[PDB]
Amino acid sequence: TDAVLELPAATFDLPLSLSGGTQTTLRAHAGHWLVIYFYPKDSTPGCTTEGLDFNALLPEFDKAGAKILGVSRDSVKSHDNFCAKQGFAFPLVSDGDEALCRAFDVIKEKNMYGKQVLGIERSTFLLSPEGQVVQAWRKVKVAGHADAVLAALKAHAK
Ligand code: NA
Ligand code: NA
Repeated sequence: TDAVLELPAATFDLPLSLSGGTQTTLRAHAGHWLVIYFYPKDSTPGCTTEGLDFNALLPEFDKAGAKILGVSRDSVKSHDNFCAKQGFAFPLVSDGDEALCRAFDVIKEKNMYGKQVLGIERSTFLLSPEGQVVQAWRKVKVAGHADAVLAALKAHAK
């Protein structure tokens, strides 16, 4: 009833490779809020702006007990390099096989170049402490976005 998206049960048990070398799963985040933001490519202008915006708000997300995860299909090494250069203090998921992306339906198609072209669409989601996807943002406008996500989280957490 409060969910805006339904994920396959197996999604919650997928091993998610993180920057820094560990793995997590969505089920492992039970009991707290989780922000999951998908972005198309490490170390590009919009993706860097977005990451830095979430990073600046980390104390506010902490106040609410929430954790953040950024997601792209870049490698663990790429993610480590991106985190170190930018000073990110939250983890990035290396979704190399796009399993997490597909679960959240963020791989979108565009008819371009006389081809059917698939790519990550910038998207963010709020996962409740009980594992429900309760809010979504798709075709994300980076400017103002992290602020909007924080505000929505606060409104939901009540
Ligand atoms: Na970088
Ligand atoms: Na959660």
